[PDB]
Amino acid sequence: HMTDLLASTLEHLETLVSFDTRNPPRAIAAEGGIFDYLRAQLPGFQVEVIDHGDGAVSLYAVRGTPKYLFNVHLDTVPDSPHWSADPHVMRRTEDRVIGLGVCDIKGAAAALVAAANAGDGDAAFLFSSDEEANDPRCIAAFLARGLPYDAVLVAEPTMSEAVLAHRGISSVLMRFAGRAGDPAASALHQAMRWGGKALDHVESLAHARFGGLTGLRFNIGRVDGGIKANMIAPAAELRFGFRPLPSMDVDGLLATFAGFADPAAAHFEETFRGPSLPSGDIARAEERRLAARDVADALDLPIGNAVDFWTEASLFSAGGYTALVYGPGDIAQAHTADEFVTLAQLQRYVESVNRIINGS
Amino acid sequence: HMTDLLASTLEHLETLVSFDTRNPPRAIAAEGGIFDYLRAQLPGFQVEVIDHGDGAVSLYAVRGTPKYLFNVHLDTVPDSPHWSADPHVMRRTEDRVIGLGVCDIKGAAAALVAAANAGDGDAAFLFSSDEEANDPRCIAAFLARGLPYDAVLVAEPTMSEAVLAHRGISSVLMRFAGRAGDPAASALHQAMRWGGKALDHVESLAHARFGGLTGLRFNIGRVDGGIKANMIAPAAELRFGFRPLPSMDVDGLLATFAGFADPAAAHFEETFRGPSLPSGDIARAEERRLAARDVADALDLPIGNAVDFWTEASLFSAGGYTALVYGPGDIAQAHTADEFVTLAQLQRYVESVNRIINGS
Ligand SMILES: [Co+2]
Ligand SMILES: [Co+2]
Repeated sequence: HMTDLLASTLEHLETLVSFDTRNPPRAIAAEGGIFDYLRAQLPGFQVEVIDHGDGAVSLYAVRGTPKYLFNVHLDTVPDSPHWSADPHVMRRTEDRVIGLGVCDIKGAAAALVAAANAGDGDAAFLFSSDEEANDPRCIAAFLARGLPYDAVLVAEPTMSEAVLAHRGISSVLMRFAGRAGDPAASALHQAMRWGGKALDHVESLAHARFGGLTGLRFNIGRVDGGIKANMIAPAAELRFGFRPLPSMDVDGLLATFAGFADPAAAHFEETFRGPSLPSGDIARAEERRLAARDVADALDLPIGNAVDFWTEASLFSAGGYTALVYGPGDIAQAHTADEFVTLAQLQRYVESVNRIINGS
Repeated sequence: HMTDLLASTLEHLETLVSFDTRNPPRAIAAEGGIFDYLRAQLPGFQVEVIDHGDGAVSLYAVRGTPKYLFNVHLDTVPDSPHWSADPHVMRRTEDRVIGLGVCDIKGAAAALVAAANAGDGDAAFLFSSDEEANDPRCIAAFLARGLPYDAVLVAEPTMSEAVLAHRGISSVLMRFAGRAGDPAASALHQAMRWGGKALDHVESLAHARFGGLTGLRFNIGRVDGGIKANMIAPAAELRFGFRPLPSMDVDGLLATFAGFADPAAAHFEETFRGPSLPSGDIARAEERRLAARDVADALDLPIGNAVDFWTEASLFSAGGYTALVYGPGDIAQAHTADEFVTLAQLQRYVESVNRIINGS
């Protein structure tokens, strides 16, 4: 099954995918490349490209006097391991397309561009390029401009359903150092004791709940230290993260985790922190969530369940905007070899945003 | 202070050190090199060189009808990191010599060769080349010959004191694999829980004692797994070891450690196991220890305290020989950058073995 709108989405997507926007290394320039392309695909829009430096670039486009803002990040995660073909050459099958970023989240960008070219309805787009890694600058810079919008829809794969809430996120780098001057002699033994305490604590929060989400997702994703079995390891590196539910005290959680290290870790560095969606006290979280639900209803979008993954909708929400996450595709395909998004998902999403933008 | 005996020891040591006998890679041949050298430095000895393959070579030399056997391994640990000069070029200061293996344990070999060349007293030497790493073959092969000896003195740095007992040793390689089908999803979380149980168990054995040695020395020397902080790690490698006191049930300990993994570790491989010295039931251990003490007294050697490190004296003892560890130098310098042994230690040791071999 094909439609002109879907055909156009696929054409734009093929081009978008061909642009290397992997982050890291986030070698994205304001001039040339993907942004020069988008500049020529937004008829009737007032367009501005802002270079925030080091690959953090934004394209803000406005046509008419839209009440809603669509934000879509253009960077993708790195490719491989195991891609069966060039990640930057979109492939197509009977029911889906394959390519780096087709699911997260260039598919949404392609659909929005298709809609922009299928009618001249009011619309506002904010294409950023730094969502996938550290040192983000785009959204923070945009928020500082204080531009009014009734709501902001941030694109991420949500199976084309409006998501109103999601967990926050924290990533931490820890380094343990042996104390020759002793049960703390080994950095690995220290890491082991720390880990036990951390996991036990996570278990104690298992009953916390929010919109179907339960407990605290916690993960020790990397441990590296030592040389040989019987040689005492003087150093050990450990990286962990957790995804708080809205209203959880993240500052307190981080300090609690840090305090489990005895002696103190030689290094304890939170490399990234993202707020939950919505964020704040439970009362604020529910009020904000309901405001987002009302917007989804107004735009006739099916409401999906809260998700565990993080998105920048959290930033807009913390900034005072009613915000929701909405995009084609399944998060299951995000950051996977031969990443794909179904034509069905692409069609549903493009028809929806075209309706919002150009529909009667 | 200098003596002809010490001067000769130093000359032989300089040569011995110059031969590369690092293990790994244990690139030691029966022909040429260090063994061809020893063949020409043992006057009056019946000499045999046996190639056991892959760098495991032995030189068995006998002069007269000696009652004691001196075993000295000729391989050394690998060099660096941080050596300030060529590890194979022995350096000398006012009170010590520096070089790979001068302390562990070529210094003893040099002294024994010096003694062999300072008199024609009865003596038996067994120079092996595979003590420092896995896949040993020399001692096992020698034991299979069933050659009688009242006692076997195995060289290791013992500050020139006769050591009568030491811990056994075990090294294990573990691999944890995440169970997607779940609290066991992460291999690192599994390793963390395993480690906690293992350390707790070690603590429960803290009161075990033997000749001044207390508890079970246990060590998780290497942990490596995962990629990023928030990505679930499907695999994790862990290497640990422990050093049992004589009479401890090592088989039981190993199974206990293995059982702490829930689910079972994807891989649990004991890469090396060495018996304690002496070994067996407590009664046997004490009887054997006393027999070794009597030999030390007979040879007028000062008795040192039991040690934590492992030696092949354990193998001879398990084979039915009264055995003790005896050698110049401090274990503190073993396997260190700019490894050294004092002239004082060299002098004391060479004078002692010369006395045993050639003395009235
Ligand atoms: Co995304
Ligand atoms: Co040694």
